[PDB]
Amino acid sequence: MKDFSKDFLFGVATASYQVEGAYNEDGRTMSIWDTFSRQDGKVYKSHNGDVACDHYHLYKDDVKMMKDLGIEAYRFSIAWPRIFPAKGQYNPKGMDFYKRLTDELLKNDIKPFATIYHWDLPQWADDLGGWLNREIVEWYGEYAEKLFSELGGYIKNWITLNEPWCSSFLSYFIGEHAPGHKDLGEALLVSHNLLLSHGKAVEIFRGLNLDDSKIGITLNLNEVFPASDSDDDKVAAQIADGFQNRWFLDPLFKGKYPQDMVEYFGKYAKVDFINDEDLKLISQKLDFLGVNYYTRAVVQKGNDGLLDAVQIDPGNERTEMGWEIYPESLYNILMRLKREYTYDMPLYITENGAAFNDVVEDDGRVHDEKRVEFLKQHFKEAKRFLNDGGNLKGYFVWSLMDNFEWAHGYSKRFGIVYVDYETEKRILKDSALWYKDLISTRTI
Ligand code: NA
Ligand code: NA
Ligand code: NA
Repeated sequence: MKDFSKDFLFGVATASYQVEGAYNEDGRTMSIWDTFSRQDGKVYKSHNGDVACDHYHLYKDDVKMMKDLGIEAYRFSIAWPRIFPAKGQYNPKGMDFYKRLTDELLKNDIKPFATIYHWDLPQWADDLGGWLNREIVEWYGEYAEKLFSELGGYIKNWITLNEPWCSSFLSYFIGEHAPGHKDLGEALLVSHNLLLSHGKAVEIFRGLNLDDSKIGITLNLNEVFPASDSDDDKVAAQIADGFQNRWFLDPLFKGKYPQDMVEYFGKYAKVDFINDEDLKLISQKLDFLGVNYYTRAVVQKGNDGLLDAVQIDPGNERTEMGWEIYPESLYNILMRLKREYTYDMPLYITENGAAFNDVVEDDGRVHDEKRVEFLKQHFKEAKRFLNDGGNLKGYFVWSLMDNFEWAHGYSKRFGIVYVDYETEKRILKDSALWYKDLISTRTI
């Protein structure tokens, strides 16, 4: 009796700038994150993805590594600056890498899930305004259409955007991520142009009518808890919940922005980008939703720079990210989507994982027992989601290997495989061996 069906997809995930390296090889030009990493202080210790895990050169070994673990699906992102290193200038050599990457995956029985945009916007695009420029909808559409045309016979599962909350609010309001702006109004406009660009790709994808091929989007979602019973903390929680979750779930799946947040934001910034025709493109029917889940937020009333909600530390065990380990919110979010937003639409966990202080023992092993127990606890919640009727199709662990964790640089290790960056040596962590056994047995 299986807890995960034979059709269930046990997978792992990466992103192009986090693992590839070869940042200027074969015609790749800079992305906003190459640029951001070279601005003083914007990435911890001035780390950058010049080399990363060198997955661009080592991909055959990395696919062979995944085969030997039993991995059934691999979620990766395609580097826009590799494909169009300049506006209107296609680079065949860049496509060739994803063609041979994909071919190696298929020969090794691994199903490719390709993320179209995972934050590595071409610098030429940002120099024209980037996501603040409404014309990015066409540039993104042409980019997506090129991928569908050249790879659509071999990649059958497509994700338009990874975590637009990060590309918008974290990049243009908080400013921790590239391009690092700090203007709420720009963040709101960016969030709309991202969703509109996603809708353009979906429209193009449907026009092509490719056989047995599916499209969706990936959202990082949390569950928000008020710190107290008070009405002021409940209001703070509604703000945080709409800030993180509802601002993207409502337009995608209801066809409108959450009206309370339209009202709230409207006291501080312009919200005049909303209109009916844009929202119809944004709310097109998807084949699946990918969920990125890591932690919950406990908020109380106040304002410390962001909005009118202050996140607090409730006092339980956290990862090296400072993120609380709270597995039950994974079930609560999945069930909330089933009840209020996605109904019986296929759902995927496109990212879940944890960063811990991994050390290689003198015998060559990594005993990351905290990561093993982390993943055990969350797969148990996925198993409970399935038992209660949830349409969960797969689970992508973040990450296959230690990589470049954005503004943290290489200081945070998410992999089930350890990477010694001086030698690029890969070392299976105990969590990888645990994952391999979970895939073989399919019971937890
Ligand atoms: Na890189
Ligand atoms: Na740098
Ligand atoms: Na949909």
